Amino acid sequence: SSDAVIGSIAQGVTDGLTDYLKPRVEELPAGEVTYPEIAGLPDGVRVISAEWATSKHVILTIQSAAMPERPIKVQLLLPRDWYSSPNREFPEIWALDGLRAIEEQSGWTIETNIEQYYADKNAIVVLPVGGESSFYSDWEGPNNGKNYQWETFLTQELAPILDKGFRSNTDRAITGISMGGTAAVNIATHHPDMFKFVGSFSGYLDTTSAGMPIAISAALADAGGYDANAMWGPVGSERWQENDPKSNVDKLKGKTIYVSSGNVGLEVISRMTSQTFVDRASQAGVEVVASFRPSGVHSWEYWQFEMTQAFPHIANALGMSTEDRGVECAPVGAIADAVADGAMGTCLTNEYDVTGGKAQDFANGRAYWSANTGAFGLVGRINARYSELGGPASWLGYPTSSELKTPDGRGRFVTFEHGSIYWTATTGPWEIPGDMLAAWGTQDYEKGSLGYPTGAAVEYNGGLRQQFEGGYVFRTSNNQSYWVRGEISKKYAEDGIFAQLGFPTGNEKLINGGAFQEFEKGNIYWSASTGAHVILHGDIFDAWGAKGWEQGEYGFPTSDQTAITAGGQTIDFQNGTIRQVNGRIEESR
Repeated sequence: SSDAVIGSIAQGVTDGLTDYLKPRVEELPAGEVTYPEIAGLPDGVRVISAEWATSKHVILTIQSAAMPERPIKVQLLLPRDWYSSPNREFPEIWALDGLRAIEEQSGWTIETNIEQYYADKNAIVVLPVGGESSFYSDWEGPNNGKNYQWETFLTQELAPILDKGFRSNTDRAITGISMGGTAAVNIATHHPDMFKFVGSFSGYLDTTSAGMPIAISAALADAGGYDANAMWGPVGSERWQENDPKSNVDKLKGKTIYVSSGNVGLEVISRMTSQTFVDRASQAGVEVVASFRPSGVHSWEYWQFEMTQAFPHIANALGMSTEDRGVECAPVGAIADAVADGAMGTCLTNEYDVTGGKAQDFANGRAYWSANTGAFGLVGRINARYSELGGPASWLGYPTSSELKTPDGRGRFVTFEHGSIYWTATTGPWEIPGDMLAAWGTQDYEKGSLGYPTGAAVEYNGGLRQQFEGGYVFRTSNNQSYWVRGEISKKYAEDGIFAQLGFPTGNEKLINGGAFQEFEKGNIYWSASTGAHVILHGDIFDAWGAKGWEQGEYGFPTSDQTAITAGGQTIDFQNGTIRQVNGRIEESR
């Protein structure tokens, strides 16, 4: 896989390698322009104009010394308390775009909800615009009608502007995706005091290792047709070694570092480089937070997800207070769509991996998702039980519904892959295995005598017995499901009765005059008058059979078939008695 992509590139396949990073062409919204005058900037450097898309999203147009030909646009997302605390200073969080960055706007604000995410947070988000393929570096020379001195522009010109003009403390976190991820680490290793945190989302953290250069060239080739020689020079030179994260990792000792990859060619290369990077960090004894986890979200939504995953570590590195951080976590993809009601409340955590898929904590309960089942938010006592069991780790599998109401309006239930959980204020939350559930169904679930489960399916004589309001449901030693109800049920559960009958072979059947149920080794018969009484398979039964059982002369049993002497066995009926004494059937009325 890793070798196959490097291979395709070596065979001259570049076309389409960077398309997965191409953002929508969206123009920033029009706004009130101001002309800030900043004292103490370097020669040639000033802020031409500040346009306010919103009161919290301001676009700077900067006159660069290092890049003078035309101006550089840089988006700021201003902290929550910008106006409410007008004397306060804030930390900087730099969000560097990917290979296919367009001049019109930062990919981050085109393709993600980063505007909304940071709205409630006390930090200045810096989002430099344009610079396709720049890798935010100082190129050896000009190329492809552009001259890139981005590393200088960022560290030597923009950094002062924000420090002087935009109420910034020097405290910075530098992050980015794709070339931005590479750049984030390169720039941090070059200026280790300017940053307290470094973040690479799906970046290329290895530029020197055999075949890496042929890829980085293929990248600049596809991403507008740039020449890597123009950027860092000959394919071995001191400029490549200078811009190779895996080599330089040792220079980031003391810093919070975040590395993500996974979510085709270039993502594969990023996964390898990121792995090599973490490997070399561990060797250097530099702690790094790695994220190679799978996700149901891809590209832009995925990258913004990783941003929110990193933010708590950013906040730690920049020493932001709890009240500064706002709501750190944010729902994405299918869980986000299912939580849109607002029912679940404020999220307490992000999507985290559970066995078959993902789970997310909320104020009011937990949400669950798998590619198969989809996403559902569960609340209250049902959810409290589903958790007690281990959520999708437990035999139930993933939820196939949210909390549903029963037509009697006193019950609530949730459906799962391999069962259901039912709840009432008085019975509690209980899980019924799918097979036992279908059996309970034959009697019409909660609508029938049995009502609601009152406990869990437990070990019963090499089978399962779950108690209900109206009786019990069973899983037989031969893996079938039958239920037992009312007066027959009271009997079946009595001391020593199971010993005689074994598991049911069918459910209760209503007959003229009462009802009966069939068991492995006998039958239970019940009527209003007689009660529930056991008859066993054998001579007495066959004889009673010859005379129409309970419908015929003798009627319903009025006592349990009990043993007398050596082989002696009797059982009373309504209108007679049948024995089998000394091997013989004795039909006495």
